[PDB]
Amino acid sequence: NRFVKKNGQCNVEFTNMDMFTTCVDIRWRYMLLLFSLAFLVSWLLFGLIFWLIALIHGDLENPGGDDTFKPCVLQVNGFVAAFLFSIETQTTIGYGFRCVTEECPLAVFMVVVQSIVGCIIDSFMIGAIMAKMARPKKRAQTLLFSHNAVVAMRDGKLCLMWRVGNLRKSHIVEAHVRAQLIKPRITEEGEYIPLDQIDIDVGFDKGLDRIFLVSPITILHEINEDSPLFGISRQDLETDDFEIVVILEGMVEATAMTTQARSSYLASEILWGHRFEPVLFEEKNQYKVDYSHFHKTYEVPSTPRCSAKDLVENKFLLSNS
Amino acid sequence: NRFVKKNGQCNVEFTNMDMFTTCVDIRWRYMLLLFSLAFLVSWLLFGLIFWLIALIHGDLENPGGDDTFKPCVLQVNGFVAAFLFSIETQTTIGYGFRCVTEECPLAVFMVVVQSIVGCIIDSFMIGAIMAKMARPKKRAQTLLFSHNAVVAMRDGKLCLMWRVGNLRKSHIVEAHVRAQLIKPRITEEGEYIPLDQIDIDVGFDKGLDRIFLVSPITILHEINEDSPLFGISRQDLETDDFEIVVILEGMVEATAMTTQARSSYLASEILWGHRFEPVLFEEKNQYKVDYSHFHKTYEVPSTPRCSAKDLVENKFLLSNS
Amino acid sequence: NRFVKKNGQCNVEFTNMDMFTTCVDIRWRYMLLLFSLAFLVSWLLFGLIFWLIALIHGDLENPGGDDTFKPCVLQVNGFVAAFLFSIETQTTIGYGFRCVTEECPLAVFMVVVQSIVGCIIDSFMIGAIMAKMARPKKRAQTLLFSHNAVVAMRDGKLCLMWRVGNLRKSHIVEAHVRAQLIKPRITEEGEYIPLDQIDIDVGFDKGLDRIFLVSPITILHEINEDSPLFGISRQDLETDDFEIVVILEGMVEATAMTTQARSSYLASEILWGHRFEPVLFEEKNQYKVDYSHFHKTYEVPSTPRCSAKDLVENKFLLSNS
Amino acid sequence: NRFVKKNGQCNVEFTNMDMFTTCVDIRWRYMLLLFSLAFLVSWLLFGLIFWLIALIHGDLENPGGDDTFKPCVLQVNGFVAAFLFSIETQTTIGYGFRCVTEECPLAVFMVVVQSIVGCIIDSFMIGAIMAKMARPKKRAQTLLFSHNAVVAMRDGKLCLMWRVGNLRKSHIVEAHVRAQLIKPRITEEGEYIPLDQIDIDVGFDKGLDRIFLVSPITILHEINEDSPLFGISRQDLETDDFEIVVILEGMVEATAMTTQARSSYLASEILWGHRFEPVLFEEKNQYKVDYSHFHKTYEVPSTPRCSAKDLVENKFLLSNS
Ligand SMILES: [K+]
Ligand SMILES: [K+]
Ligand SMILES: [K+]
Ligand SMILES: [K+]
Ligand SMILES: [K+]
Repeated sequence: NRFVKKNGQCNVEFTNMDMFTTCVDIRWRYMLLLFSLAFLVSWLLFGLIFWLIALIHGDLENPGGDDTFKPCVLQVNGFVAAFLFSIETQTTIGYGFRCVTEECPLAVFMVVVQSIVGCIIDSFMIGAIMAKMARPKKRAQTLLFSHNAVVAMRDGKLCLMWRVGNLRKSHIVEAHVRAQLIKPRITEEGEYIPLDQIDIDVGFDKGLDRIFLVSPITILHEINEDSPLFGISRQDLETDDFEIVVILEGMVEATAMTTQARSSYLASEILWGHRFEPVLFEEKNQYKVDYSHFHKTYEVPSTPRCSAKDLVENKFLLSNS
Repeated sequence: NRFVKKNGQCNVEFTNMDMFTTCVDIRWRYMLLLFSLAFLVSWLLFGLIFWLIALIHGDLENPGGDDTFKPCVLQVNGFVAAFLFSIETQTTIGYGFRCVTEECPLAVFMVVVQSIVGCIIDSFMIGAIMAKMARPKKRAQTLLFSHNAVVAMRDGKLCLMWRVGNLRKSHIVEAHVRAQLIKPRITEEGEYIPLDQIDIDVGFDKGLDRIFLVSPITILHEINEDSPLFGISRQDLETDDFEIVVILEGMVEATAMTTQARSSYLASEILWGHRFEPVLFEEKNQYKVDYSHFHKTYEVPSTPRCSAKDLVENKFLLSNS
Repeated sequence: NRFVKKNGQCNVEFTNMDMFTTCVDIRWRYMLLLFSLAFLVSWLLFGLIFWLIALIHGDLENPGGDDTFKPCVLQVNGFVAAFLFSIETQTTIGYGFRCVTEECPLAVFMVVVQSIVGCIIDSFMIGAIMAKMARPKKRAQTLLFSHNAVVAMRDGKLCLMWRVGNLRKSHIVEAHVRAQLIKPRITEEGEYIPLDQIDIDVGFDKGLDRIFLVSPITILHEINEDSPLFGISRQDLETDDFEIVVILEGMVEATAMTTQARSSYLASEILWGHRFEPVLFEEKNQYKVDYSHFHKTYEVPSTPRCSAKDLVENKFLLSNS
Repeated sequence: NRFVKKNGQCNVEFTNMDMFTTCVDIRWRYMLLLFSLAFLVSWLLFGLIFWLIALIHGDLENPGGDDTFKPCVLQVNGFVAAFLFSIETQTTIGYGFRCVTEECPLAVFMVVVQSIVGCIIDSFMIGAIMAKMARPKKRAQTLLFSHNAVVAMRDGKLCLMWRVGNLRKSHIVEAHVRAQLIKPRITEEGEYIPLDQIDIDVGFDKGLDRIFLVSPITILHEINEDSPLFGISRQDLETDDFEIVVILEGMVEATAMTTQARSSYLASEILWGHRFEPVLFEEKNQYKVDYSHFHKTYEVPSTPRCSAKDLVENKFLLSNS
């Protein structure tokens, strides 16, 4: 049956799966004690200003008032009272017991200022709880690489192969693969390149490195005359000091951000003479992906143990002589 | 007249169209009962703390006060009264009947704490109603694929064709197409590739797969020596077990996100010997797109019923012998 | 001197320049009357509920209370009073004159519900004033195309040319150009392609279509054997029914979004035998771009009036015979 | 050991490192005095409306009320009192001393209007402190270019080289390089191209310009027959008027935005006959990058002082004659 329904839907089911720009991530909760501190500080500073005004205006001795004396802010009889009035103005609770009167222009202007400072102070709380909220970093790896690489024979050509799989049902827009052999080398003119990176060809010049990754796929690398692996047999493999790196970039629909899945294979991790265990089976009227066979291989004794470079050289005599 | 005005505007009119990172989409409205619950819980817990303080401080028996006794919070005569005071502090309504006094440092600090917890609690409500708001998933498909593929003859070459159309007036930035024949196959060395994906060439090596999709366009695939369709005649078509997948990626101006429109054609869905009904007509001084002829085809009996592989082989004798 | 300082800075100065997913752009201000209406409605509905409770509980006749009778909400003596209490609870002003008492569990729960509905109602106001704010559509065109195309002779090759310029000092990341001749044509097998789009080659196979657009640049299109313009002389130009479209895609640093600048040239708009007036002059120790010469051309009478197809055919005899 | 752990983690340690759309960036803090002004203005205008109502309704002479006279808003005895009531309604503090009564439908409707205007006014404060917060411009350069370019001999080919390094541990998704020689030139038909940009080949046609930039990398440019540097010897270098520009675009994981790192090299800045000092050393069981040797070169006297064009011409005689 269908692999892709007439509307894009993919017919597969997965199974058996296991300045202050640094403020955005200013911390985990050191930001919450930072804000709760921003409050306390402005609440105290203003509680102090109002207490100073109540001190000098002579209110502390006639907090309620007379027909002759009107306080700046009613009921500010001390600092705990001044502190509370301050809090009540900013939080905008304003219980009302402590209340500004129209007596001191200073107190009025102080209430006007604490209202703006207060509105600004928490318009930022929503801006920080916005950065540190709408922008994490531990995006769970949705892409998966086989544990080992395999060199076997496909369609008469000797290739290095490795698997890639989408752990999610979500797609990867404009996805492509890359590989490269990393080993230290000395140039002709005698020069030391510590860790030289050499491209491993997986299809770039024909666009074949562009993949449509629904169910897991096996990535191929034909080992030919132009390969940094051309002259490597199975024995050479259990001795060499090289490492192959594998990348899979693309646009991940889920995290909706351009991704770069990576992984590696040391010569000691690539299994020669093997093949991957299928993972896609058709359960009739729908396909399934037994994600348990993902890293599973299996011997193929009919696989040449010599290098691709020699495999070809020999072919000539048995065609020539 | 003009197809593209001197300022980009396109001269066409369309007609007849039919951790908690999972919190972002934590639900539909199970989040609203989640918040309305976050409230109720903090309102009750604090109402309890204040009621405990009013219990131990001996206020429940003298809620208003004397010249000798001052409660921690005036008018907390019970738990419903304690509950209300709690609510009033956080919501910041503070009617004022229930009011903190400057007596118990504990009660003062409790009001200071409930104000911060409260401000934090709803700074997050705006952060969640922000994720689940500024990031959906049912983005309406703006791209459209013809219902069937067609194999006919254009400019002396035999090609597989299919249509694509932009359902919106909005453009698709950097848009390109891809196709690929999906069928199971056994390799030379005898190996089972369940669902092998084989690229169908639509112009990648010349950049011709890059499209400027205003009015619908017909995508062509010349069936040549290098095609996975090279040896398929019309009869073979009513028997084969293959499926062709079609992708159209690009940057959609509307959803302003990289898209991947898909679709499929089973051998049984591609109409041999046909051609698409035009959809673009010039109503003089402006072009129109009768989107009703989108999936409409029409027979072309002068179309070869043999495969492209044979069509070419024959050409030699009638040129040779 | 330097065109690009050692740190990226570019040494040029410009002168003489002239479901409800549709809710995001739900309107201009029909959204503000939408919210101010959302308020009024919930304020009235609740004012009604509280007035109903005050009606049935018998408060309307004893709004203040006795030592024997306690209202649900003090001072609700009518509907205007009930309306106000409702408003005061949601806005969270709570002047205090109208105040909930701990008498009716219904009234308490009604205040609890109006507080949550109210907090939700305006957490959305910030979410809508967020969509319709952080996502417009009239992004001012920052890219500019010359008014006319020009066909002249450069380095011995006959080319079609047109200008492109960045109206801003900001750069265009990964910018590339494209052109294509749009004209209706009938295929060999006699088929009508209304508006056929034919790629005009500007350097894709060598990557030369990739541009680093600081000061304006002249885009070239060598008219060769492979051009849809190969057989067009100056006379043919004052008769043909073709139109050339020009695109310039890339990532615009300013609008930080993938862009697609467009434009067009009808045969009647491309000036044969011309050349663009320079726009870049070095005012010593800094470069300037007189953006007034942008669309200015100038005759070059030594320019062949015949087509590129003929220009080449002739070259043979005067090299041959 | 490993350069890339089996899960993507990279085994390297760095050391020794030194309309109103313009409102988004409407300013630094001229926006805060803009808002604090938006407040003051609406607070004053409404304080005026309420004072006008209290004037005409005759309240200023009976602010508290009688059993015969009920004010529109209790306690508005002047403009400072009217001003305060206004502030208290919008901020939603509502101390309660100044309170609306159900007498004047006008005053009620005025409180209803100031509540909506007020809620709108600061829903925007969160929208502006959102633009100017979640979108800066001084993104710290994370990419680094060597101070000088070097022309030396690698693997028998004469190349122009320069270094690039990631100043962060974070990766660069889909990263590629570009270079181009910028010099003024006069065309064959005699035409003045002020500052002509000529591509310097760094591997585009094989995809070798695509880099996986972990530890710093040396970018190569083989100077061959096709190079705009083919005919330049060391002497010519201390005379020429050319400048080479270098770009490194890619997707930077940190700023999560498409980047374009730039830099330049005047003929006088490219050191002939040199080589870069290594920067990658293996401290056993982990690699290190001594970022202090980044711009450090060193003479290689065995380096040809003649141009690549001549170096090749000579090779013929000593192979020929
Ligand atoms: K309040
Ligand atoms: K109050
Ligand atoms: K190519
Ligand atoms: K309030
Ligand atoms: K209040």
